Amino acid sequence: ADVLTELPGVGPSTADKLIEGGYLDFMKIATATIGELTDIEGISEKAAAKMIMAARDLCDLGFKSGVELLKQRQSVWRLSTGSTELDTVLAGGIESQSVTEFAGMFGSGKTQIMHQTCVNLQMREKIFADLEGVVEEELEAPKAVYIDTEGTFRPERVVQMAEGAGIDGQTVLDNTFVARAYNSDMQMLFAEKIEDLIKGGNNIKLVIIDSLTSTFRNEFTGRGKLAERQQKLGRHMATLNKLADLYNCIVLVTNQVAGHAATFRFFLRKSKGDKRVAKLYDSPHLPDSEAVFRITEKGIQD
Ligand SMILES: Nc1ncnc2c1ncn2[C@@H]1O[C@H](COP(=O)(O)OP(=O)(O)NP(=O)(O)O)[C@@H](O)[C@H]1O
Ligand SMILES: [Mg+2]
Ligand SMILES: [Mg+2]
Repeated sequence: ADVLTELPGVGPSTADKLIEGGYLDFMKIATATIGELTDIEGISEKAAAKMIMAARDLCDLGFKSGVELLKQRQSVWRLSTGSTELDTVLAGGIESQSVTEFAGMFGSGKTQIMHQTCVNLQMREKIFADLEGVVEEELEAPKAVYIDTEGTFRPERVVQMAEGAGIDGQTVLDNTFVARAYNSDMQMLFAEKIEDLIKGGNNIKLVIIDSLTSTFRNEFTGRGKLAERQQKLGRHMATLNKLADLYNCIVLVTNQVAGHAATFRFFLRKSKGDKRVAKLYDSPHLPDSEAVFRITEKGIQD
């Protein structure tokens, strides 16, 4: 919560050094390590360790039980994919505070789904949030971040899907940030820079990395230095998982295939005609199931 001066032991000066260093929220200080904190101007370990321990207090990061376990879960909001069967398989839609992956072969529809989610994010009938754990002012003016890795982002497809949904295409475009990444370094940097958008008043609620693995697969072709690949990709994933937890946003990624973390995993396959099949083969509380949907001029439906 923006007002760092409330942090016992933290004055206006210290606080200044903080907001600069990237800490503007209590949670980010509470979940920080003495290292990443002392790496700032004049912040000693005693001062670093103390505020850190104090931020945890403010946020009440302790042991929870009984009904309190159900409260933490109500903070997770979901987004509709546009498909009824798909949302039912996700028990609502795509979850915030998690990374969900859509893997599949060429033309299976991974990119189409990413575009649709930017459109649905701008319609509150598409957003399913529990009011007991998500105050609507937190969902106000939601913005998306689309890190394009192959250059497949299509402004016209979003406008078309927006028409199909019954809203203004230009509106979706105004509330969507697109960053073209030409390599793994750029992909990773863009993801670390999302914190800057939020510091700039932008309520980033949807982060898309399309695709998550093509650059890594391009820069580490030799299956000898396959360990350096997993290490770099491993850091990228922790950054993504952390920003989904900290800013209560959903993280969406695509993967082309013919291993890395992610809480929900789907296999997408072409079927007859405009039909498609999405199979959930991995999640912590949902069973493996399949969903049939279509891709059309309107976008994703059924
Ligand atoms: N405007 C549109 N109207 C109807 N169908 C469309 C439209 N745009 C794209 N499609 C369909 O979407 C399919 C391709 O979707 P796409 O999301 O790009 O696949 P993909 O998973 O991203 N594969 P890849 O690009 O190799 O990573 C096409 O082959 C079209 O049939
Ligand atoms: Mg999470
Ligand atoms: Mg694609």
